[PDB]
Amino acid sequence: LKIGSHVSMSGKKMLLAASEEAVSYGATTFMIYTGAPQNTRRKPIEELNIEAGRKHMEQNGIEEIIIHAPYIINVGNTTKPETFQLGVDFLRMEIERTSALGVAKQIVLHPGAHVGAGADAGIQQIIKGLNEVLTPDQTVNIALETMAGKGTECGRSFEEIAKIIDGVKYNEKLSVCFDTCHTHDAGYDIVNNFDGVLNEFDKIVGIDRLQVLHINDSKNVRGAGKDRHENIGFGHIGYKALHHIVHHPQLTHVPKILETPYVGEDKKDKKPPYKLEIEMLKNGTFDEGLLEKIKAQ
Ligand SMILES: [Zn+2]
Ligand SMILES: [Zn+2]
Ligand SMILES: [Zn+2]
Repeated sequence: LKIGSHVSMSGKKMLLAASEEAVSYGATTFMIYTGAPQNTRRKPIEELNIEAGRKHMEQNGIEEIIIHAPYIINVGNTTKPETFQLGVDFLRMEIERTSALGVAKQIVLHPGAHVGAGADAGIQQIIKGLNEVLTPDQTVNIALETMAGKGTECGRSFEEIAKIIDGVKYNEKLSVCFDTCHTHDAGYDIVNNFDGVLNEFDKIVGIDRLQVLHINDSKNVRGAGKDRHENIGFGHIGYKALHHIVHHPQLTHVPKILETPYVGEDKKDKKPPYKLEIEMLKNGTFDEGLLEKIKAQ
């Protein structure tokens, strides 16, 4: 059960900090941004303390980790040539960083937002951006994230993902990241028919491309397109369904990353749920009082 969470690189520990945090949640994998998620803005490869972080991951059994590219990257942009160009450039640097970790195979990327050009146009730009980024001999894939359909996001259906993959010439370097919150919010019934939804994914996109799993419950109903994550089992997806995904027989080798919200109503401040959530999902039974246990620790 390859399972972990979003963690942080603090600097100057950087990578060592990510790995300690993950270890402290009892995590077997984890996910990092290379930098702040909301900007671009990055320390050189030399300052990521990779040797030390890799040493601590060996010692505590972590073999693979995930990278998520910052979410301001929009290679779907058609009106500001420099935003498109900025995304190509950064992805090129990001592949270099990630490569420079030894042991991240994947960079999660929000495909893009068409921001008024409509999906077709946005998707053609993403193909174009990707075709400018990718090399046939790069050693890390880009994992296109399943999007919730919020605002003008492209990647909101499997058909949109597949369309992007078919567009790019080095598509062997493309994977996908299946986020449970997003797919639910985008209207797929992963609650009483995840097996069906997986089959569809396999037909449209192909299950071998499903290389990252984001395990989030959701604050909103199916189809809401709101991308508001919730703690495991306390949302609209619920424990049975999330548990089923986590332990799915076809997904044993794929790393599961919780991106669930920290806990602490409402003037504090503000505790990570990952340790307890992970163990609850291992235990196979819903802990009605998990939120109150998360608050003390
Ligand atoms: Zn994401
Ligand atoms: Zn996600
Ligand atoms: Zn989300």
